[PDB]
Amino acid sequence: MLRIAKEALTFDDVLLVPAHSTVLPNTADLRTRLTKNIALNIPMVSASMDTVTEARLAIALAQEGGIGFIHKNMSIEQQAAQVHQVKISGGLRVGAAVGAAPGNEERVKALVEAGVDVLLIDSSHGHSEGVLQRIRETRAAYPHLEIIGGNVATAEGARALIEAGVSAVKVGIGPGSICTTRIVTGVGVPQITAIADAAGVANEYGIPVIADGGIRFSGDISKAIAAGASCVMVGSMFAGTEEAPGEVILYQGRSYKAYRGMPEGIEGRIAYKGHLKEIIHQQMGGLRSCMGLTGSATVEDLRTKAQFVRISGAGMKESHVHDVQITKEAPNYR
Amino acid sequence: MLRIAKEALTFDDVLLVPAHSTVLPNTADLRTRLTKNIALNIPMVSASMDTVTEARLAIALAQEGGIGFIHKNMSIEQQAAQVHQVKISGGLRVGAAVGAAPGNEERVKALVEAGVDVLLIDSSHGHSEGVLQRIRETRAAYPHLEIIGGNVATAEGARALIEAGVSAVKVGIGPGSICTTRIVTGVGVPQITAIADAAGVANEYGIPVIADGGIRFSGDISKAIAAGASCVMVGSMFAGTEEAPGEVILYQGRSYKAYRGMPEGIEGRIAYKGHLKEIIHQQMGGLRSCMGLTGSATVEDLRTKAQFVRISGAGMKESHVHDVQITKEAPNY
Amino acid sequence: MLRIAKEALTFDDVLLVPAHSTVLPNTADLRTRLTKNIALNIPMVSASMDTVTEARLAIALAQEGGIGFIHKNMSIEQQAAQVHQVKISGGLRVGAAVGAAPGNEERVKALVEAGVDVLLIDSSHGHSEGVLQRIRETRAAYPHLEIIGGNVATAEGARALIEAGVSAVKVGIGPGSICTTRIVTGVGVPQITAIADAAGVANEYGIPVIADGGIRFSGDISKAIAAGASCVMVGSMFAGTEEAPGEVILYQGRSYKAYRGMPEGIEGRIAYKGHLKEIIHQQMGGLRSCMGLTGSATVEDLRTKAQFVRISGAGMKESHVHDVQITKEAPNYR
Amino acid sequence: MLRIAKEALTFDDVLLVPAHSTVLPNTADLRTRLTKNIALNIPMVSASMDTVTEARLAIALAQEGGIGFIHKNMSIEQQAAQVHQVKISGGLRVGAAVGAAPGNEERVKALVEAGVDVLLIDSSHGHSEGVLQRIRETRAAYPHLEIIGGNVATAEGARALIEAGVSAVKVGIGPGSICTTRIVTGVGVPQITAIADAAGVANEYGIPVIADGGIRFSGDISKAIAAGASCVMVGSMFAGTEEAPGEVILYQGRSYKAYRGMPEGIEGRIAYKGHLKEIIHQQMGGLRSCMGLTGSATVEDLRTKAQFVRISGAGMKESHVHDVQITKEAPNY
Ligand SMILES: O=c1[nH]cnc2c1ncn2[C@@H]1O[C@H](COP(=O)(O)O)[C@@H](O)[C@H]1O
Ligand SMILES: O=c1[nH]cnc2c1ncn2[C@@H]1O[C@H](COP(=O)(O)O)[C@@H](O)[C@H]1O
Ligand SMILES: O=c1[nH]cnc2c1ncn2[C@@H]1O[C@H](COP(=O)(O)O)[C@@H](O)[C@H]1O
Ligand SMILES: O=c1[nH]cnc2c1ncn2[C@@H]1O[C@H](COP(=O)(O)O)[C@@H](O)[C@H]1O
Ligand SMILES: [K+]
Ligand SMILES: [K+]
Ligand SMILES: [K+]
Ligand SMILES: [K+]
Repeated sequence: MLRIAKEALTFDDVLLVPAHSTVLPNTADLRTRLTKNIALNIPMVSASMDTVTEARLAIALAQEGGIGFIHKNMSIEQQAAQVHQVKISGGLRVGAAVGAAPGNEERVKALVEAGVDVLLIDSSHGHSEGVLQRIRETRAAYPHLEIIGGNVATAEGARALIEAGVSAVKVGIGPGSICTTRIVTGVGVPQITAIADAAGVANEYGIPVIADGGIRFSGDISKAIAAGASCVMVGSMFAGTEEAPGEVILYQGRSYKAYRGMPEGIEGRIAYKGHLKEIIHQQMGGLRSCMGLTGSATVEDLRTKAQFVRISGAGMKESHVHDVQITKEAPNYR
Repeated sequence: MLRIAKEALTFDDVLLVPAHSTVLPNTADLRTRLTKNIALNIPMVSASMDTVTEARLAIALAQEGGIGFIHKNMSIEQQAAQVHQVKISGGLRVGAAVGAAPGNEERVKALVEAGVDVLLIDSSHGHSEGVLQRIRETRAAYPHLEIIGGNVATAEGARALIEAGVSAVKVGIGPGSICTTRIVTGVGVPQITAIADAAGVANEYGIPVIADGGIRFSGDISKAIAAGASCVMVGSMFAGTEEAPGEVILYQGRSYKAYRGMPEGIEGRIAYKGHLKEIIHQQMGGLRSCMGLTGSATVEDLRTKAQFVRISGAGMKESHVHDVQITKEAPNY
Repeated sequence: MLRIAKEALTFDDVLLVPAHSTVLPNTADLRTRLTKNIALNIPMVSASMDTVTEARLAIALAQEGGIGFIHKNMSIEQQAAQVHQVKISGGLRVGAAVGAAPGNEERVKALVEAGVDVLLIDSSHGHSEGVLQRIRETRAAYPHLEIIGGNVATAEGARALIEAGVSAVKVGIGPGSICTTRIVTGVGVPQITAIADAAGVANEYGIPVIADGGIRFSGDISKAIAAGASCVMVGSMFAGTEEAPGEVILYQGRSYKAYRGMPEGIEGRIAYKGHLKEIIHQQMGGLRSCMGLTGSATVEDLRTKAQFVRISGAGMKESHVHDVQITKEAPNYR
Repeated sequence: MLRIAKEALTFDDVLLVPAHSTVLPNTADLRTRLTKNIALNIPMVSASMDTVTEARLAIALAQEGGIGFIHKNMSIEQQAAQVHQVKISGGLRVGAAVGAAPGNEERVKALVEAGVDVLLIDSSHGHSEGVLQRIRETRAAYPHLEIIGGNVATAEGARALIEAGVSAVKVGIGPGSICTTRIVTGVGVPQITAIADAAGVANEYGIPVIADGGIRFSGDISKAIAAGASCVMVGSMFAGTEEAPGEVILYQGRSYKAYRGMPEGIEGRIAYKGHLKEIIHQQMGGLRSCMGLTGSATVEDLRTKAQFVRISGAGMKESHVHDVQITKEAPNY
């Protein structure tokens, strides 16, 4: 007998159910929490990747209300340099990622000295004991430092991270656009199910959930939040924008930037997205519209009370633009 | 736990079932009702888009048993003129759309005295309080004016419209060919499920339900009605036609005409499909072949008696043309 | 509330379950019944279409053990000519189709005089009273003439046809390769479900079921039979073969023939299939192999006792050839 | 009523679940068992196809912790030689395939005295009486010769093989890359469901189950084991390699090697993928990253403890690379 735990759903398997509303899209409140002690003005944080977030993007993102995470594919000093560099740009908040393996001891130390607002312990498997123990050791050394652990996709995995002492649980095993983990390993959980399962446990402790990977459209943000996420960590959305690392590549007619997986990942190309400020404006414009459609005055309104309906592939095809030859693609329909 | 109401279906997810029939397709009674007090000879109405419905198409559709809704992005005086043109063009019935911004009753006032019959207030969210409020005022300000409210996609949504005072409930959240609302916001319900949910409530009041969007062929029209809609509204299906606004466009051997949605949508190319009279006969022809298959004498029967079956992805490929390479295309395909 | 009757399946939704076997493929018995009083050596009959079955194909098919149906898109005399022409080729059996509308009165008369072995009353809707009454009128005039009615896809539709006096019920509303009925009307039932539902009623009366339309591979034959069909009516399989009407068309590199729908249908092109004899050999070679895999000594063994399993689109993709670039396509994998 | 046993699933229908882990990928114990009395260092064996396994690939796979099965379309004397070559090539274990025609024990006799360890009788129908009979005779004629029987895809099918006297049950009816059996006959069961059904029976006898076909990546290997297979058999994954029979082929900028099935199949092109040693490290690497995710210390745990989740079509697209355009391809992708 096959040991099937359950059925699992991702973003294209569901739609948000429209409801009675006393909220205008321009009156929606996008304020939320990144950690238990850290609040964001917009529910967006950047991925800690060499092709996504350095000091330049982290500033532009923080100016819009989010938080950038400095990747760890550089020297400690350089990483510490960028944090302070971000910190001295109008009192901006900034996170910094580290490895879960021993050796990040003084890297964390310097970042704390560099005045990092939230530490991210990064791993492919947040439910591994080696990762759990690094959180415990890190928590004791800095009793009130905000720390984010991951990644997981299960309730106990979320539960295990919480007693380790995390301030927020990051959800996502496989849904990364440049990720092949689910293919190469055969292990993974469709992101919508991943969020809700972790949301079920994190809610007990009042600990925020970060949905990480898989977001491709602005409507995906609304679904991740409605699944239980406090905010979303994205890469393919910030890959392309001017502020992100890497130069623009003109290829076979159009502009591109490099977007690679930090083999589980790949090295790819992604459409240049101009200035970050417009991207967030476009992205948060869909959420606000969604919050208007579902009567969600706040993010907590959407995160806790919004309803779903399950759809087929035929339903998703109906959701997309269909049976017409597009002549002017919208900037948000890239 | 993830809050899933239920699984929702649309056109390609289902098929209708042939029953014992005493109805020949040509004899079938296609007559139905747009609103509480407005009948139609065919269950087809046109979308209030500036690339679909103005006077000519409205007149054409009305001179075939339907009704058109003149779009609203004009001068207030232009839309009244367009309405009037249809009215003097053979005493045809006509509708027109308005919004709900800080100031719209002026346009509403001008339209009624243009001889307009049914007022449409097409919104991207029919269940919003502002729309619900703007509907109550208009009904209070115009007690005998037939009012169409929408769009909604739930059972509870249609209830509000009806209790707000609408004469008809319009259904559709993100299924339109040009629509990106579901992609941009993540919000929406598959049309057929959306149709059935609103109808189930609206039938008890005796209020007609209108299917707005998602119709690609005449088969969809049949399914939309069988799910509970008293009539359907189309955009792409009527777009591109001669009577539809815009010159013909020549593009790489193929002929087209523009089609723009009213950022919640995009602009694209739709194929040129001759005079509107020719389209309707084919679309009603397929509908007639449906009623003949179902043994449905009138629209009401198909709407209330016809049964569906749920199909799979393979079942939808078996439905379309397969194996063979199309050498001589069919008018409706 | 939406009035959904049930879920319906077609050929690609299922697979036959392999079982214990004491049968070799070359020892499988393909003998079956077309009507209650007519037995076939192979469970195949041709479609009564102008691009499929005239006198030439009907002979070649009958020589292999099947029965051809002369289409009615010709004069009565010409149609009567072809039947006799087929009849005088070694005592071959032959069917002939007619319309359900009044006016086929003497066409049937001549065909009966022409010595047709089985009459087919053809209609898009076998469950229509006008069609039912033509069977009743036809049955009385020729009390023991073998008559086939259709098309239906439901149990009562099969039941209604039976009391009308049919000798066999033909199943299939929409699955035709050149058919667009399900698209244009929105009415139809996936063929696997269509057969079984009709099989449930026809079994009560010992009346054979003819599965009509949708067969694309030899494995589809086995599924139709296992669904409850006594035999299958095919068009796209006999379209292309040398014996079928129409000449060979060389187009953009390869050979073709015309295959059109008798608007509900379309006019198309289909790959030239050489001699019919080889096609049947290839087609009946898959059935025999199937009957070996499922321990089916007879067709009744497969038709009554064979099991199914439901599969996904992922399962069907696994069933096909995958993840390799075919360099030599098999004649039966056209 | 249509006789549907149950819904059956394969690799792309499911995914594995990450559990609490005290297993680093590099520490993971990949050791398993081919048969009742034959162990393997890795759970990989090669298909007995003339475009996959002869002496060189067998030696290579055996010198990496696996075993090869020399195909049978040779002279009886050639296959014995090929077996012997592997045997003297470092005392490696080796298998070989035979049929069941009117006369095969001669080949069977020649193979055993070539030093062969496990006899394979690969059939297109393991549950046929002739195969079941030919298995009983061989076990009677060779009581201590390890016998592999198959292929089957049901629970009741594996029971017969075990009761007939096989040392291992091989599973697979139509899932192979080159296989057209399911298309030609309509008969077959999706591999993962097929794996679980045979295993559920074979585990009670303590008999190993082998997964034969359907493996495209290392992730499939993990799923096949978790469903109950003690090891997997691959054809395309090892085909094309240097040690695999055939010259390299140059075709339109890309390099290949031939791959023919043994009309139940076809012939095609598979990509060139370097020395076999390089393939296995990547395929076992992904498997190691799986066990590390699942917290599985040994193959048995993954085989008996790991849980699955059922995914949809969208869930399978989220798994693969999406959105991004691949600029630098990964070895395992
Ligand atoms: O190599 C890696 N190991 C583990 N996770 C990765 C790696 N590279 C990218 N990711 C994940 O993929 C996400 C980005 O995917 P995207 O937002 O869908 O394009 C990141 O935020 C990480 O969670
Ligand atoms: O730009 C837009 N955004 C979202 N929905 C639209 C837009 N324009 C038209 N619609 C809807 O789509 C319907 C027409 O869709 P169609 O019949 O499938 O082409 C209209 O009647 C409106 O309800
Ligand atoms: O125009 C028609 N009206 C009704 N059924 C048709 C028509 N043309 C073809 N068919 C059906 O389609 C079948 C052939 O489809 P095929 O075997 O799948 O290619 C025929 O045997 C008929 O049952
Ligand atoms: O030509 C054939 N017809 C049917 N099955 C085959 C044929 N050749 C190989 N197989 C099966 O397919 C397996 C290999 O499939 P693969 O690992 O997916 O490429 C073999 O071990 C056999 O079980
Ligand atoms: K849409
Ligand atoms: K069809
Ligand atoms: K296959
Ligand atoms: K992925």
